[PDB]
Amino acid sequence: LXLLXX
Repeated sequence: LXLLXX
């Protein structure tokens, strides 16, 4: 998710 994993 963007700048957090997926």
